[PDB]
Amino acid sequence: NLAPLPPHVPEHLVFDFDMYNPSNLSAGVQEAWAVLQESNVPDLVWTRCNGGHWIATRGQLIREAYEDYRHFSSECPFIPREAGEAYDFIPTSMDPPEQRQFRALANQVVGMPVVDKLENRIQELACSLIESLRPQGQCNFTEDYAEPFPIRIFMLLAGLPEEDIPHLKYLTDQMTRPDGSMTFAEAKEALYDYLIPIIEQRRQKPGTDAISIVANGQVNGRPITSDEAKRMCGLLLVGGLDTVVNFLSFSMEFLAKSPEHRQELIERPERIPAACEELLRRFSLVADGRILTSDYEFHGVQLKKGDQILLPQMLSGLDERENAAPMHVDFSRQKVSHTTFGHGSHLCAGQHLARREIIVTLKEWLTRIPDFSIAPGAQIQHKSGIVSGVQALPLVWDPATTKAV
Ligand code: HEM
Ligand SMILES: CC1(C)[C@@H]2CC[C@@]1(C)C(=O)C2
Ligand SMILES: [K+]
Repeated sequence: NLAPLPPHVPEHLVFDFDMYNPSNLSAGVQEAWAVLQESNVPDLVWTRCNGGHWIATRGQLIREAYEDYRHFSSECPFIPREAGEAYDFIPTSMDPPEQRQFRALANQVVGMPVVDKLENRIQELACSLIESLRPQGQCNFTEDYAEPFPIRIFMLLAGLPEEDIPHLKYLTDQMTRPDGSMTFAEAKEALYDYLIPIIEQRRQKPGTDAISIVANGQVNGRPITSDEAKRMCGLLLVGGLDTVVNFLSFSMEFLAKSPEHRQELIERPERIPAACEELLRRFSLVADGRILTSDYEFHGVQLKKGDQILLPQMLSGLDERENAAPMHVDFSRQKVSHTTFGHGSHLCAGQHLARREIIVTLKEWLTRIPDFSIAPGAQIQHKSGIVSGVQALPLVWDPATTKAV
């Protein structure tokens, strides 16, 4: 379904990419998005899919647009417009200077100091999960580890009951990769309906959990409001439930298929943090955007006030102008350039948590299950959206070749 071309959009800039179902998805979702970087596609294009919006395809343009909040506002950051309009999460729906007091609170709850405190718990949950799985010689990685590991950590941090995960996880996914069963707004309001009473409970009798801390936070010489607390906690949930979860699967699918890269990390565990960064570049997975606050000419293209522009975080590290042989995974890549965690004032507040979760997974998995592969003949299917994902990841291994810790 192609929305008719706006008058200011030249025909030669039309490239009808569908971010929710790209044509070459079978090849892998990063491969599919990478068609935007083939020689036939201009650096900045208009797609008529999903209501009609711009797409920047190059690292340099993506970075520039993310720095320039004056022209490119976060107020409406999702495609389609209906989602972007309904999107009211804090701090990401705000531009500076208003954004700044809230970002600092968010940093306080999921930032590095909190990760440092959680190190042992992170280690423990990973080891316990992996030790439980090891004697099986098989798992569906997405549901047996990729989901429970970072989600149980977040749920613990947020002080929310684990029994609520299936319901909460379902709703989160409707905001990033919708079933078609709910609109973005329904899912958001459902999440909000869950949060509202808890936030009230924790303003009256605060705890030490992340939600108590947000709800009782100080921003700008005043306490956060109940509704502001609600909008920040909703975003923290989504970050906790639908980011690392998907990334781990892209990484493990790759490792399962490439024993040499596994052996590299097994024999040289000191290369794991470097590997994690390269994996973050190659299997980048997030794409949101901004909305034009005024008419603006950007790299020779006129944008009209109210135009939406998708600025795919995924695309920067896959840009050959940024990394030679971008689809090639090289753990000793001299300069790993990417914007997987974003760019400008909205750069991911949870990046340290993500990195810790990844590096711990890489270390403890390869230690206990050094040798594994994708199940015989099984076809790996990726899913595309605001955050991309892996639908299923069946793995098999000989437990004899596995090592108990
Ligand atoms: C590999 C994992 C992750 C990736 C790739 C990722 C990606 C991103 C990106 C691209 C942005 C900026 C979006 C924009 O500019 O519109 C962002 C922001 C944010 N992320 Fe992450 N994220 C990850 C993990 C997490 C985790 C685990 C949390 C923990 C709750 C989290 C919490 C947040 C928050 C609160 C923001 C908003 C910061 C602001 O608006 O100032 N993220 N993330
Ligand atoms: C784009 C994101 C990855 C970032 C954290 C969750 C997410 C979906 C957002 O709405 C902000
Ligand atoms: K909005």
